Amino acid sequence: AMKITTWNVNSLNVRLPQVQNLLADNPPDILVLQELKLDQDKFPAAALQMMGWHCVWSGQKTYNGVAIVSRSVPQDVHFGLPALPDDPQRRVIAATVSGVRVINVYCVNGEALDSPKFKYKEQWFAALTEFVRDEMTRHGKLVLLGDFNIAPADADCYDPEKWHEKIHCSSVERQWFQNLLDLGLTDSLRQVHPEGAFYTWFDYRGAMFQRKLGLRIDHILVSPAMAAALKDVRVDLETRALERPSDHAPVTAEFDW
DNA sequence: GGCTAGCGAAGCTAG
Repeated sequence: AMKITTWNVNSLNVRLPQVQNLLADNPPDILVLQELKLDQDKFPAAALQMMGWHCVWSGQKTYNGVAIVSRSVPQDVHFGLPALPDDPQRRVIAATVSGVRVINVYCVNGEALDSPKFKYKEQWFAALTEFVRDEMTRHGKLVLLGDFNIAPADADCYDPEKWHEKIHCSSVERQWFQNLLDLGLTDSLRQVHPEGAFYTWFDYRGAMFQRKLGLRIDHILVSPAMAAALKDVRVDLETRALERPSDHAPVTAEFDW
């Protein structure tokens, strides 16, 4: 049995009490975080270590930031993407926890399709694809998870016509997501729930969460051996409903052996 | 768009 959770916290300094409540009440074996928004030396390691968790993280000031939190020691920690060595943005950290290779990604948002950040998103997803491909030659049990900032299909967007060829929903972004699936990875939540709306992000503006209008952009992609052990995937909307929430909801995948 | 958070002390960027 194994329980893994991904959560974009949108600044861990703000969301730390909710992260700790998440770890005490129904704990996962592994919790990965995105957008820590704090430098390498500002991570709250002591607060999480005192509760019995091992922490590895990659941080920078103000932006980005990724972390892996587990009860067992995370081994062979890799930082970044080898095909993109000069990129200072801290978006990728990978470690092996209990025989499972965990790759935590805070994928590039892109801002808009005509934004220079969209070409950066293009290069970045190309660099990510080569990294996961090389990693998958070594680890039969592998999980690529995090904030992909890509809604895979129209069932993952509350208004597909309004979002036609818009950021997160464009057909080229959906090809990049498909390029990751073509490595042998499974959209774990669509294997459990082939149909229905399972949005993970709700815009802060216009009370979009109360209207239940959002996107599914936080995913858990698993290798064939992990897919055969998959039993459930859920989106935790209770946490999204808390006072002063993150705009993302946590996603938890459960495996058995 | 019409929040939120960071930086820093005011509006900007970024999400």
